[PDB]
Amino acid sequence: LNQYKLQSEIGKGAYGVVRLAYNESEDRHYAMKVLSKKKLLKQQLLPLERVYQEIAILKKLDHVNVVKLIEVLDDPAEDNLYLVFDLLRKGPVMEVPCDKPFSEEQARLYLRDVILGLEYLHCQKIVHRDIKPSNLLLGDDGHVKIADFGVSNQFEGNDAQLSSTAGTPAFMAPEAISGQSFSGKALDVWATGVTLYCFVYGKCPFIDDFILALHRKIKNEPVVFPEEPEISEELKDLILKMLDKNPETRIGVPDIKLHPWVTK
Ligand SMILES: O=C(O)c1ccc(-c2c[nH]c3ncc(-c4ccccc4)cc23)cc1C1CCCC1
Ligand SMILES: [Cl-]
Repeated sequence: LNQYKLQSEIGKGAYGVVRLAYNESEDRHYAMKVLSKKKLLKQQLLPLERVYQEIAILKKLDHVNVVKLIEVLDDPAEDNLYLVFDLLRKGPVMEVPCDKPFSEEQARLYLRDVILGLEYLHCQKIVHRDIKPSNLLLGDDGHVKIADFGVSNQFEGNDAQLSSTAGTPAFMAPEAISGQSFSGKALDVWATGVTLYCFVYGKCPFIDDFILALHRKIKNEPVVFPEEPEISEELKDLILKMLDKNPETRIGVPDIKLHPWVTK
């Protein structure tokens, strides 16, 4: 739309692409997500319907640990739909794999951010469904914000009752990979455990190039802390509680906030 110059591509989420966008008059840069309606059709909730579900979520979001939607340039004549967010120019906090992970204490501060954001979203009746390091954007204030609401869902009552899979394989909980329907909240906690694991190790806890072997490692193998880097027994204990294969016993968000690794 009139007031923005679209510059280079900066990231690519689940749908569309994100481009750096300059407001020439305002002397100010933004993150613009661009969706092509022709491209959407090729990828019972239809596309274009699914986009406006996302937009409905995005408009509610008002938390320091979640991204902020500014406006929607949305001309029915044009093919493109444009979603304008505030820019966090540093981008994702981490891309996995990577050789240099964060210290345990830097990881703790990033987990607090992600938990506070998740709590907000859960309080607001949203589940994210694709929490991973590459969807956590680093602010200039040192805090991460949760991005990419492409597979996220609104729900009623205590929890989202979900049938199908969505988001990234490596961060899907055992119960989601089928038959019976499962907790939204619990799937978000599992992904955040895998995220916490990535923060301190730089690699996922279950790794395989073939998806069937990944599924079995997720469903059956235990979490394995390598000897190096060394982390604390208190952190290991939180990770095992978050990567608990049974969603009934798995630690919920309110008790993660009271875990001694989180608080001290
Ligand atoms: O696809 C999405 O749903 C989506 C929507 C908005 C943003 C965003 C809002 N502010 C932002 N500031 C900065 C950046 C950014 C900067 C540098 C590198 C990558 C991303 C991205 C954003 C990001 C995304 C995804 C793209 C990849 C990361 C998640
Ligand atoms: Cl990995």
